[PDB]
Amino acid sequence: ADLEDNMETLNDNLKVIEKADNAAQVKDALTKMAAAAADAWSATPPKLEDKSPDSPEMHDFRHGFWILIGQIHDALHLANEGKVKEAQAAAEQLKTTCNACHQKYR
Amino acid sequence: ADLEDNMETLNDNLKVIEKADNAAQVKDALTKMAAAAADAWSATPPKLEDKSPDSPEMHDFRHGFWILIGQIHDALHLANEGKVKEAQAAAEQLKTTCNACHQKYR
Ligand code: HEM
Ligand code: HEM
Repeated sequence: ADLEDNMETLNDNLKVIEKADNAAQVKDALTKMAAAAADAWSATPPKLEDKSPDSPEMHDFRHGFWILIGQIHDALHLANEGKVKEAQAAAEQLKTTCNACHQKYR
Repeated sequence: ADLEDNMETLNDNLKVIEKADNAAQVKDALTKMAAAAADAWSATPPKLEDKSPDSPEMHDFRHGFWILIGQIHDALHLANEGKVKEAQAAAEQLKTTCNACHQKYR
């Protein structure tokens, strides 16, 4: 999928997690988030189209997804273990990663 | 996929990395490893079929995959950044995670 589709998937599923009741709902949403972030990892955003794949900006951009995917994975681990509230807390904190990349590159 | 299929994917792609020449080869192999490890995360192995999903053994088993996925992810980052030799060194070291789980549960 393209960047915008992956980002909508990320956003929709974050909302699902916030209001989820059980571990199955949270696990599913984070699983979809992991796939969407992985798909987006390789993408070149509009604001960086004129930059080289090896530019400081693109290294920074890809590093943001590496951070995000690690956070999603750790949240998913908690969901796997039935730790609903704590996974929801992890999902809340990773918004900082969403925000930080948007700040620079959206 | 079942455990055996995911493990074959894990094994075959590790061999690919070992003898890879460029970053594209390593990135592709690690991407496939990530998917296979994620798919195997929820699996109940033959030796643990009589155990509860909340048993100490299944907690230990799932934790091994959490570790492996994080290691694959970190290697994949290196591969994405064109760091071939260093990604290959990362793939070498995670064999310890493969071996440790097999030691107990294979
Ligand atoms: C789970 C965390 C994140 C959420 C919930 C999120 C959400 C969104 C949303 C709702 C949009 C609006 C565009 C659309 O989807 O139609 C967007 C755009 C964008 N996001 Fe994210 N985002 C997240 C993380 C990230 C990260 C980590 C990066 C970079 C490493 C990133 C880079 C971008 C860029 C460059 C755009 C603008 C795309 C365009 O204008 O075509 N996002 N994001
Ligand atoms: C990159 C690391 C790994 C590699 C290369 C690897 C490789 C393999 C291979 C080749 C097999 C034999 C499959 C077959 O042909 O029947 C196997 C089996 C198995 N592995 Fe792994 N493995 C890895 C990681 C892990 C981890 C981390 C765990 C535990 C958390 C694990 C648990 C098992 C189990 C339970 C079996 C037996 C499956 C069955 O009998 O159905 N493996 N592995």
